[PDB]
Amino acid sequence: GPLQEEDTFRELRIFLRNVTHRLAIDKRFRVFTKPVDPDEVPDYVTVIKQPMDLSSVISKIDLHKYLTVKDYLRDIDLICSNALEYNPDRDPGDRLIRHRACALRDTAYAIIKEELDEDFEQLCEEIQESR
Repeated sequence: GPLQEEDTFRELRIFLRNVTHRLAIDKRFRVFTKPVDPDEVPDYVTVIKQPMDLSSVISKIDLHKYLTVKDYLRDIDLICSNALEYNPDRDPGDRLIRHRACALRDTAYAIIKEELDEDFEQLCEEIQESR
């Protein structure tokens, strides 16, 4: 019973680790693989209320914080929305970060759309809703 449910969440974790690995090895996304350095960017922690990066995503998968795909994608979305907030200007440095941050998001959504069975996603939801 709960043994079947544990199997479902373990499969979700394996799937999410694989998606996240494919994001993290993409050279476009290197700046999103680690948390910000407070020395390099002192005001980041004050401007961005919910910092998120791919190392933190891996930590949360292993802590069992993602019981659904939607919960995982909320944090992926945070990676892109944080970059849009922190680097909003027209200069090429800001535009490049925004372009990469939301290509990361788009790539994650596209992998899930192509490879995640919708019925598996739905089962994760209905298990979590019964908790």
